[PDB]
Amino acid sequence: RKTVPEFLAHLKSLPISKIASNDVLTICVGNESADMDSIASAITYSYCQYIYNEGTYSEEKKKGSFIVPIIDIPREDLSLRRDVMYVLEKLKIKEEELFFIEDLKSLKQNVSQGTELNSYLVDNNDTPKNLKNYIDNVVGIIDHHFDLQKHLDAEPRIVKVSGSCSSLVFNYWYEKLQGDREVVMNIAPLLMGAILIDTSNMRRKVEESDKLAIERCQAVLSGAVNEVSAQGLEDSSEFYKEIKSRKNDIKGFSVSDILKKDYKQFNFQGKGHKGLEIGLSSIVKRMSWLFNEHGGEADFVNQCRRFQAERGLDVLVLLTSWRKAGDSHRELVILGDSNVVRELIERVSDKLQLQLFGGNLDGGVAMFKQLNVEATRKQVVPYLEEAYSNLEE
Ligand SMILES: [Mg+2]
Repeated sequence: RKTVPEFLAHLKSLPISKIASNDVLTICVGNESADMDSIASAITYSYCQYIYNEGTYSEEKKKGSFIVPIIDIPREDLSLRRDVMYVLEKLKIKEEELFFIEDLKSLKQNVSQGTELNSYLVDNNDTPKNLKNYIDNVVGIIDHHFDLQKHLDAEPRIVKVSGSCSSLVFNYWYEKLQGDREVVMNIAPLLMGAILIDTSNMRRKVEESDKLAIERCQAVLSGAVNEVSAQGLEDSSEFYKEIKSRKNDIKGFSVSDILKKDYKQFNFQGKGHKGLEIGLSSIVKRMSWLFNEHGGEADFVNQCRRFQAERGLDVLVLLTSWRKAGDSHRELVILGDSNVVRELIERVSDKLQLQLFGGNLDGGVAMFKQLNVEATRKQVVPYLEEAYSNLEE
């Protein structure tokens, strides 16, 4: 049985007609942000399906084509996720063994012309917008984000609370594989990379799914022992510190890089039939740090406006978060048409406890301390959707 890198290399070595079956090519893709969770989840789903299909858990229930895991960014952008690069290096997964947007385009182009391209979704529950023209059918979903209630016939269809999607993927496959210890060993570093970064080392956003996934990994990684030592948890701590420091490291990146490396885009519907195109960048350093590293406030804001225009956005929002002295802090910066941004912010400012520190809503660029440190992009987006629905048009 192949390890994860061996499986990926094997996929790369095959003709596309041996990956597709009866003129269906099946993939598994995460979300447009391509974070640790999206990448770990997609690779894990694809790998577990492969092991399941060739083994004896799937005796008298046959079938089962290969699933190509896709990371939904240009290959070159992987390097902006220094945490992910570290986890892959540790499992000896080479970038040339992975499949990015370019690879998915090559597959679509080189497959026979009547082949359907179907997708499992992990770490999202509707198809990333940029892939809507490539994916014919959604066949299955496992996710932990707000349920959009689409593709209700998907199999599986798991959209449940979880610190990490990777926990849900792992647990689903663990049951189907009857706890196969070799599989657990082979995926645990990648899985733990996602779970630990998502839960800040099992201290935040922890759900029953995460606790169970961690318990299963510990049981395998410890093996038969008389006494459980502190070593396993110490090793998880050192691993977490390595990944966290790297996620927190955006030194040397351009403003464009920083804005695009953890980014999501939406079209909100309002009272007008025209929607609001809005992008949200999640960033790991405070605005003052960003300004100092990028030629000062004015230079930085100009680069933001450039990014906005390039992505065709009515509104660009930056959400920063950091920790110092055991205290969490957040900021929210918004750029867009003065009319719309003032109305949006005025409608969410109480809930997010926003305090202006820069700019002016009448000017279309404004910067706020966000004293509601619990609200992440996952909450900010619904708050802004609700605000936008109340605007006159
Ligand atoms: Mg996730």
